[PDB]
Amino acid sequence: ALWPLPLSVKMTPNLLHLAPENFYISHSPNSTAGPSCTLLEEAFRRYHGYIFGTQVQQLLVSITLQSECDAFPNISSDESYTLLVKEPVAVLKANRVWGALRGLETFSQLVYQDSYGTFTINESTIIDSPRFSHRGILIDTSRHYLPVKIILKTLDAMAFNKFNVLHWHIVDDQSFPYQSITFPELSNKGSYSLSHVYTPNDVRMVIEYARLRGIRVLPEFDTPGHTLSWGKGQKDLLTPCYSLDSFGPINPTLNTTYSFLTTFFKEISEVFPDQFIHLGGDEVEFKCWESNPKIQDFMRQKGFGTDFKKLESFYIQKVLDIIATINKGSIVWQEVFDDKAKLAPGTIVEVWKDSAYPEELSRVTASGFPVILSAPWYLDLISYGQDWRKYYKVEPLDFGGTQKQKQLFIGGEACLWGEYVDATNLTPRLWPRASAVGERLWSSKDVRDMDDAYDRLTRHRCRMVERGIAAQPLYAGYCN
Amino acid sequence: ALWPLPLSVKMTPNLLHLAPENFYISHSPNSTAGPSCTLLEEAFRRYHGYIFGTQVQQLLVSITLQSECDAFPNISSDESYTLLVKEPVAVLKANRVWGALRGLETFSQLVYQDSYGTFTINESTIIDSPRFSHRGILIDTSRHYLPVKIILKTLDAMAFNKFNVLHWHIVDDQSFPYQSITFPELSNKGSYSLSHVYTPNDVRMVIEYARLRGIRVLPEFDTPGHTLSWGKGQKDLLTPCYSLDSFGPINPTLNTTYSFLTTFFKEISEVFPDQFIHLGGDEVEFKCWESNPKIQDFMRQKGFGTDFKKLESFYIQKVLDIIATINKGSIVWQEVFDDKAKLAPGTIVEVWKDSAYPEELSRVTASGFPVILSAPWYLDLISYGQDWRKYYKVEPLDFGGTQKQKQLFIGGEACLWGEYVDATNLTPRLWPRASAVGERLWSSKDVRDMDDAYDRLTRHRCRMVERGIAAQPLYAGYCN
Ligand SMILES: *[C@@H]1O[C@H](CO)[C@@H](O[C@@H]2O[C@H](CO)[C@@H](O)[C@H](O)[C@H]2NC(C)=O)[C@H](O)[C@H]1NC(C)=O
Ligand SMILES: *[C@@H]1O[C@H](CO)[C@@H](O[C@@H]2O[C@H](CO)[C@@H](O)[C@H](O)[C@H]2NC(C)=O)[C@H](O)[C@H]1NC(C)=O
Ligand SMILES: CC(=O)N[C@H]1NC[C@H](CO)[C@H](O)[C@@H]1O
Ligand SMILES: CC(=O)N[C@H]1NC[C@H](CO)[C@H](O)[C@@H]1O
Repeated sequence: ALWPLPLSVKMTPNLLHLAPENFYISHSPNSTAGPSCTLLEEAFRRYHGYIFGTQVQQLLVSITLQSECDAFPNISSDESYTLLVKEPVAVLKANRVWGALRGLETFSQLVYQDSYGTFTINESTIIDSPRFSHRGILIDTSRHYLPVKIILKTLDAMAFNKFNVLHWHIVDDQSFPYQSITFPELSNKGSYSLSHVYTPNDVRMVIEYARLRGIRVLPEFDTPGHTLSWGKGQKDLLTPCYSLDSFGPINPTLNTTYSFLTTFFKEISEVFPDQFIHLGGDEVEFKCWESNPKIQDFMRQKGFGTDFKKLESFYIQKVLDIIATINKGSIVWQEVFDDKAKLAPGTIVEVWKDSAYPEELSRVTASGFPVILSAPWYLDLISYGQDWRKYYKVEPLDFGGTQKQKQLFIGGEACLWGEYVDATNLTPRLWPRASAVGERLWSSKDVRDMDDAYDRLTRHRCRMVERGIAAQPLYAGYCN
Repeated sequence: ALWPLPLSVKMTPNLLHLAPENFYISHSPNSTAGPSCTLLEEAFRRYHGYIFGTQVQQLLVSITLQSECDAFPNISSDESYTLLVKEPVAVLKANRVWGALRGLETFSQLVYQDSYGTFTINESTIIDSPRFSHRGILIDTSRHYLPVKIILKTLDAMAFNKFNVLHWHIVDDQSFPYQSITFPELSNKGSYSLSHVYTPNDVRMVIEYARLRGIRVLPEFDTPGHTLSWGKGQKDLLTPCYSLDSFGPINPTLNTTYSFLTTFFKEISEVFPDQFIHLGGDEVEFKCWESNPKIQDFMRQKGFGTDFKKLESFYIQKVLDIIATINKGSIVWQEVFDDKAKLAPGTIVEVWKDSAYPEELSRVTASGFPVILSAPWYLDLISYGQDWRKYYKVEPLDFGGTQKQKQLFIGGEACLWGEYVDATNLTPRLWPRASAVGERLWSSKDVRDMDDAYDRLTRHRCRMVERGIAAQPLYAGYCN
C-alpha cells in the first residue's frame, strides 16, 4: 500500500513484528545528525504516532553527508534514500535530512496490523528518489481566506504524498491578507476583515512547519494584473479606468510604482527564505491601459505604438530586475513568456493554459528556460467521477523536444484556485485527487497500471482519513 | 436575508429590539397546542438558540386547528402560516404544527445583529405556504455508509431550507446496512461490516428526529435491480448469471421471492410510518435473465416471448400489489412506467432521466399519475462553477399539458447519489446547491431574479455555516 510507489521495492515473505512501547526510531552512531537535529527528532516522534496510533526493535536513521538539518530545502535538495527493513534493527539511510523525511513516510506505509491487531512489516529493501524535484500544490488565500490550521493540515497531507512545494497564491483581486510590515495599509485596507490576515508570526509558522516536512514555501505576489485589493492601501498604484470597471492593473508608467515594488519585494526577500518568488504575470487586461490618456502618452514616448504587450513586457522586466538585484530567482506564468518579455536565464516559466500545452512546453524549453507544468492539473475544475485517473494518466514529458529540452522540465503543480474553495471544502476537494499528481511527479514514468493505482490509492486515501485528513472517496466502498 | 423567499413579505422601517434572556417563545392562550406538545417545545428551545447563539418581548405561537403534534407529516400536511412581527408581542399563527415549524425558521431569518451587536428585527407581516408539497433530498447510504450523525445534520440543514422529505436510498448493490429484524442475515452478510449498519433504534432515531422538524422519511428498498447485496443473506433470491457478472437482478419466477418480499415489506410497513414506500425499479439489466434457462422456460410459460420488459412488469406488479395489500402507497422510478407496467391509480412516478424529461412529465401526467421531478437536480453530477444557478433556473411546470396534468405534479427531489460521496464530503457537496432546489420548490414561480437570489443565498449559506452546517461557498468572499 505504497503511495507514491517507490522507484525500487523488493520484499521477502518473512514477516516481522513491532511492539509500540519497545520500538524506537533513533540516530545511527555514524550519522551526521544527532539529538540537536530538531527536524529529525520531531519527525521521529510524529512517525512513531502514525505507525502505531522476528522483532524489529529499532529503526536507525543514518544521514551520510552534511545533514542540512537547520537549512531550508531548495530545488536541488537531495531527497534520495534507501530503507532496509530487517531484524532486529531496520536502517534508513539518506544523503541528507530531506531523504530521511521521505523514507520515514515510506516506512510508515509498510507497517500494518494483521487480522488480530498484530503490528507487522515484511522484510524488504527500498531504493527511492523522485522523478522531478518541483512537486507543488497551489493554494489560493485571496479568493477565500484560509485559516492557518487548514494550511498546516494541507502541509501534513503534502508530506504523506511526498509533495515538496507549497505555492502560496497569497494575494489577488478580492483580498490582501498578507500583513506587510513596511506597508501596513495593504492588509489594513485590503483584507476581507482584520481577522482575515496572515501576521508575520502566521507566515513564519507556516514556513517553519513546512520546513520540518521538507516543504518549500513559494510565495506568489501576482502583478500587474490580479491586484485590485492592493489599491485599497497603496494609493496611485492601480490604473484608474475611464469608463469598463473602476480600477485596472498596476500603473507601469510611474516611478512610485517601481519604488513601491522595490521596497515591497525587498521585504518579501527577507520574509520568505525560498530562492524563488513567483511574480505572476497572468491575465493582464489592457482595456484600462488603452483607455487611459497618461498611459497613451507614455506609450508613444518610447514607441510601443498600440502594442500593450510591450508595456506589460516593460513592466515585468523591471520587476524581474528588482528580484535579481535582491539575489532571488523568479517564476512567471506563461503569458510573460508568450507576450515576448525578455527573461534572464534561470527564469522559470509555469505553463498553465490547457490549450496546446505540449507545444508551449517545447517553445519554453527550446528558448532555454526551466519549465513547470500545471495545465492539466487544475484541481479547482471539478467534474463527475474518477477524474483522478485523468490527472494520473498525464505523461508530462510527452512534448516535442531534445533531451536537453526535457532536462529543463523540473516538475509540476496541482492547482487549487479559490473562487469556489474555502475551509468547508478544501481538503476533500484536494485529496486524493492531488495524490494522482504526486505519484506522476515522484514515481517512474512507467508506473501507470490503472488497476494497481486504484488498489493502492483507495488504501492510501483510507490512511489519510486515519491521520485526520478528510480525503474524499475514489468510488463506492469503506475504510477499516 | 430570507431563504426560501416567503410568498408575501411586507416590512416597515420600524426597528424593534430583542433581549436574549428576556425573549420567550410560548403558546398563545387560544392555541390547540400546549406544553404537552413535545414537537413545539423542542422547536421553541432550538430556535431560541439559533436566534441568539421598541422591544419584542415574546413570540406567541397559535395553532388554529387540531395541531397534529403527535402525528407524522404526510403529503397533504398543511405547512401554511402567517407571522406578525410587532411590539411587544409577535405572533406566529398556523393551522397545524407543520406551519409553525416553517414559521419559526422564517422568524429566525428575520432577526439580525446591527453593527454594535444589538439584536434587531423589522416590524413585518409574512404570509407563506409552499408551491409544492413534496420537497425532497435523496441520500444514498449503500454506496457509502453514512453515520447516523451526518444524517441528523442533513435533517437540520433540510429544516433550515424548508425541505420536508428525506428519500433514504438505504440499500443498493454495494451494501445492505438496513438491519432487518425478520431477516437478520440481510445485514449480517450484506453490510460493509457489522459497524456499518442501521439498527432498529438508529432508524427510529432518524424517523423521530425528522418528525420533530416536519420531515417525512421516505424509505427506498430498490428491486429487482440494484440488489446484489441482498443476495449475500437471502439465498436463491438473485438470478445466477450464466457467463457477464456472477449474479443479476432478483429472480421473479420463484414463489420464494414473493414470499420473501411479502414478509420483508410487511416489516417495512411497520418500521417506516410514512404512507409511501419507494420500490425503485430503475436500471434493471435483462442479460442475466436472458442467459438463464429456467427464466427462459418461465418466459414461454405465459407468452412473454423475448420481451423482458413484460417480466419486469410482471415482477413490479406483484410488488405493487404487496404494498397495496399492506395499505401503503408506492413510488417508482420512471422505468417502471416507461416499460409499460400496469400501475394502480395513486402510484407516484419519479422522473429522473435527463433525456426529454418534460416530455416524460407530460406522458406520466396524461396517464393520470402523480409525478415527482428529480432529473435536472442530480447533485452528485458536480461541475465547475456556479451550478446552483442552473438548478435554480429550472421551472418544473414547463412541460406540455393541461391544468389537470399540472396539478398531478406534486414536487421534486435533489438527489445526492453515493458513488463518490461519504461523510468527508457530503455536506459541502449538498449545501448550498440543494438550497437552489429548495427555493424553486417552496417559493412562487415568478421568484427568479438571479442577482437577488445570489444576494440572499450567500447570506443564507453563511447562516448555515454559523449553525454548524459546512455549506460551501457560492463564489469569492467571506462570512461575518
Ligand atoms: C509479505 O509477507 C507475507 C507473508 O509471507 C506474504 O504473503 C503471502 O505470500 C505467500 C507466498 O508468497 C502465500 O502463501 C500467502 O498466502 C500470502 N499471505 C499470507 C496470509 O501469508 C506477502 O506476499 C509478502 N509481501 C510481499 C509483496 O512480498
Ligand atoms: C427595516 O428597517 C430599517 C430601518 O428603518 C430600514 O432601513 C433603512 O431604510 C431607510 C428608509 O427606507 C433609509 O433611510 C436607511 O438608510 C436604511 N438603513 C438604515 C441604516 O436605517 C430597512 O429598509 C427596513 N427593511 C425593509 C426591507 O423594510
Ligand atoms: C494562472 C491562473 O491560473 N490565473 C487564473 N486563471 C483561472 C483560475 C481559475 O481556474 C484562477 O482564476 C486564476 O487566478
Ligand atoms: C434512479 C437512479 O438514478 N439510478 C441510478 N442512476 C445513476 C446514479 C448516479 O448518477 C446512481 O447510480 C443511481 O443508482
